[PDB]
Amino acid sequence: TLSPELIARFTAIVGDKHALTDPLELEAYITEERNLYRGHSPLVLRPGSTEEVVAICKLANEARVALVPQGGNTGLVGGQTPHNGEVVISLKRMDKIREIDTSSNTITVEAGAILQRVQEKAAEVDRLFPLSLGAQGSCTIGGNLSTNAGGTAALAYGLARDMALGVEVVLADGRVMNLLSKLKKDNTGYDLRDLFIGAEGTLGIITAATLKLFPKPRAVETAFVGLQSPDDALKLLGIAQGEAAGNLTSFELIAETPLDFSVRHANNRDPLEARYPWYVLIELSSPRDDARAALESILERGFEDGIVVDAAIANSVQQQQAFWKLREEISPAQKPEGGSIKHDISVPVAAVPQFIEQANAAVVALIPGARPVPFGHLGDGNIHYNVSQPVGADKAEFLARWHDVSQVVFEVVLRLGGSISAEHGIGVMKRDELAEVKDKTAIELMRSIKALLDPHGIMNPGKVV
Amino acid sequence: TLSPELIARFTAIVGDKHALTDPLELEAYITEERNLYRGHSPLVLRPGSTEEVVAICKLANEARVALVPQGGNTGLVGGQTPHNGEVVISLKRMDKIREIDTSSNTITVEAGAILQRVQEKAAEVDRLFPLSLGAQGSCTIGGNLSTNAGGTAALAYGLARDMALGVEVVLADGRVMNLLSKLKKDNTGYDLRDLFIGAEGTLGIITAATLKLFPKPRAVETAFVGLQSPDDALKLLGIAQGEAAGNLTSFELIAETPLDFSVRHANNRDPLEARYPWYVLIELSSPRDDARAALESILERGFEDGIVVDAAIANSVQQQQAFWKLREEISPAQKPEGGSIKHDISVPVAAVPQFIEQANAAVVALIPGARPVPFGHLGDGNIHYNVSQPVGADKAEFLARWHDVSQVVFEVVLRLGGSISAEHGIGVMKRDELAEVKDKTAIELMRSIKALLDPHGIMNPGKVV
Ligand SMILES: Cc1cc2nc3c(=O)[nH]c(=O)nc-3n(C[C@H](O)[C@H](O)[C@H](O)COP(=O)(O)OP(=O)(O)OC[C@H]3O[C@@H](n4cnc5c(N)ncnc54)[C@H](O)[C@@H]3O)c2cc1C
Ligand SMILES: Cc1cc2nc3c(=O)[nH]c(=O)nc-3n(C[C@H](O)[C@H](O)[C@H](O)COP(=O)(O)OP(=O)(O)OC[C@H]3O[C@@H](n4cnc5c(N)ncnc54)[C@H](O)[C@@H]3O)c2cc1C
Repeated sequence: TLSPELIARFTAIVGDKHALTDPLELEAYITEERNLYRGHSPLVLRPGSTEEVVAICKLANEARVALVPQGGNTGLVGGQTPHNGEVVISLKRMDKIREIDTSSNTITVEAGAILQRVQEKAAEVDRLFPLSLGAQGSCTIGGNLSTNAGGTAALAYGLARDMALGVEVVLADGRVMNLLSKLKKDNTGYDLRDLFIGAEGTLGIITAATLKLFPKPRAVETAFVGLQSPDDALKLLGIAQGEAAGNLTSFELIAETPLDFSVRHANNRDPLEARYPWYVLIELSSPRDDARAALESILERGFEDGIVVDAAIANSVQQQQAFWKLREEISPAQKPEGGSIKHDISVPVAAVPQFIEQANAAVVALIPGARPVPFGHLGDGNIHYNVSQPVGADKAEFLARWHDVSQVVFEVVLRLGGSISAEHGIGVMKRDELAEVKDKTAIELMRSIKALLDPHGIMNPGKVV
Repeated sequence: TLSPELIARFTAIVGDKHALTDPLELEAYITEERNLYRGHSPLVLRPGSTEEVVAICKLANEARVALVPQGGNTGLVGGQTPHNGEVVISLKRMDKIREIDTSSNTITVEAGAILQRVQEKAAEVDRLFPLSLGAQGSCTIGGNLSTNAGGTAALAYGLARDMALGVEVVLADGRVMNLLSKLKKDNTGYDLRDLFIGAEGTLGIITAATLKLFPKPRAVETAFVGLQSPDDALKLLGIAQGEAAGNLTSFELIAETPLDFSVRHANNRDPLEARYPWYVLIELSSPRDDARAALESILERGFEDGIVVDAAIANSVQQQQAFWKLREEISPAQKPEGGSIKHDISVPVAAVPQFIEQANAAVVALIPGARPVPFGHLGDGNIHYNVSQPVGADKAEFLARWHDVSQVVFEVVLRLGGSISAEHGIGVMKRDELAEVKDKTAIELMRSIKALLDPHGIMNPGKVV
């Protein structure tokens, strides 16, 4: 394990109050929210500056001590978990918002800033930080950038990658690469920024970043739509895109089952008079007061084309929140319904109906009575493809089929040109599957860059590659 | 020079009709239209497939023959020019449009596809390819991605980088990295795509790419605005951004002098009743017919705030084209007015007024009577900062001060946090200056990545780093 000498020296760098070794305090860092993996660590460091992160890395690199960068600890692939006596480097104390430029429309923040607080400050100066996500209350900017987080609004605003203008990164050997910048155009050499975004802390530690700010929309309009098939929803998407372009900030495809779960278990209101096999939750966000006219125009063309069967446009803020509460509570609504085998994948937008149809048939053939629970962002091709246990089956016995379900789901994903990890990343969970599916040259380069940036293998080893 | 043996072997790969060695034929590849540099080469190859590009690279790598990738040959920093007997690898024959997916909104094209033809193909299927430059008719996709080209509408659509979904690249050692993808979400390993975008052919040869398609706007409105200062133009931008958001497709800042040249030397109509020291050419694009109301609302806030002095909204297509012709012809209208020291830089949007003010003063201090000709994309901070000679001065004596003007211009850029190369890139011209201004660690990594991807130094050597 880690020697007293090294513990003492790391402790001195950050101050003993910010150097945890007591198992009761370590408990919050060695495990995560979903209880997927349970790791072990002899030390958690909570540095308060890049200077301290540098001191930490130089020592770790010299003593061959493995480090695991961690932000909000909401990652779902064991990327931020110390599985093998590694020292955790939490960035929660580096949470300062350094500068907000409303003319350049930028915001500079430390890695540990909580996504929700950045959104709040953006809002306080009549601006929007559009990266909206599920774990907003506790996930951090450093985490968002390292995993390349993306949300429901991705179709309009892009991913974390699209939000970044600059980053400050400390490497394994202690060097600092400061590429903080407020520039929208800058073609001065290779793009190193994007290499760390999505790196899951395997190439270095992000200590700060400069992000884009956007205009705050003046009008937001929402609607629930009842349709017969995912294919009809895809035609509606075509209409929405052509009629709203950048103002279309949500287009969610929800199957009857997930909606039914949210209604019966999360105390939510069924939005339409009758039940439909498929639903779409559509939202428009505009700088002018013309969002409702666009929505109505989209719904009109959909009625005319016979793809929309019924629709309910929200008439108040309470009713909008009611619509979203239903969507946001699908996840927890699954728990009382039994075992759930979860997968977050993506395919070309055109291939979403094929994916659903193909996955469903394969999954039900594997486990008769299994209940697919699909819902997602049809506009960026990311579907949460979950399967709930057959009514009355044993939970433990059903969850044991996870891997068998993965094989089947991934074969459909791969034949459709999709991705085995759309948002969450690779970390430790999908490390093996990455080597099997990724382009051979691409994978060789990743290993070569890893070896170059972390020759001694102390920067979050055993993850991604 | 290059041996007959090797010339014969390269010739055999592509076929002798696509292997040029006659000096009259080489002339078009060893020099660019703006006579900045004049190189030399013993051979130009025009391969017709990725397989041939692989064959060329393997042979070049074995024999240690340097290669210079080239597309449209419109780059302005000497990147595509062979300065040392290198073999030119033109991609002009690989110009196939492979697939147009209007549901996924993607388009897969070969590296040699002319930008303008891609724009036209997108239009044929009621879609838009928003990347738009001045060399459109000659520049290729491979060129655009390699230089990370951007243009007038960057503030709304982004740069070439923002257009890219996947790329196919051939490395110096012949390996093919196929990252062609239609996926909008894919967190599967490191982002290698963006490493090559902006690499200027120094890290491999891009042979194909998957790009995004956008909705075709239904309405386009344009106005020419007269203001008293760049600072007032910046306040107007804030108003335009808040009121139009993503529908603001052009916000140009034009000083009186360039507008004066365009009117007097390009036969363009002066768009306003009186003359103003500063002008803004603003354009809005919308999927609905609400563009004119947004523009009129923008200009109304401008008049009320006292920042807009006069404004003319184009009332016909002929009038819109008249406005754009004036702006697009500022570049050639400088020629008859004497020597022109040109710089294409960027600073944070908030700093544009400070940059213009500071650069003008320093340039006039350097060369009394020199006439600054500044114009550009205020929304992304990219100013074409050119200086025309003093009236009556000697053209040669003036152009001899290019370097002196650069020292001064860059000092203003660097103190404001800007870039010495906003669009064109580094290539050979700014290779030494990059090493002086870029972050020290960043430059170390670029050299290590270069050494890793091109160990024998055959991939466009002596450029970028
Ligand atoms: C309820 C819930 C909803 C979620 N919804 C979404 C969603 O909608 N979209 C989505 O993309 N994800 C979602 N996630 C997962 C998402 O990846 C994480 O929530 C988030 O991106 C990680 O942020 P974090 O601060 O928790 O990072 P952590 O969990 O601490 O770390 C995640 C990875 O980033 C690395 N890392 C963290 N900080 C740094 C740093 N500063 N420098 C270098 N590496 C670092 C870690 O080493 C690890 O590899 C959700 C998770 C939960 C529990
Ligand atoms: C009149 C005029 C207006 C211009 N306006 C703009 C503008 O508004 N915005 C802007 O950004 N630029 C502008 N440019 C310059 C711009 O960079 C080029 O026009 C364009 O991006 C290069 O395309 P190309 O096909 O001609 O590439 P080339 O000039 O042939 O090559 C440029 C660089 O890319 C590399 N390269 C080319 N093809 C490949 C390949 N497939 N694989 C790997 N490397 C490759 C070359 O080695 C070289 O380093 C302008 C140029 C002119 C003459």
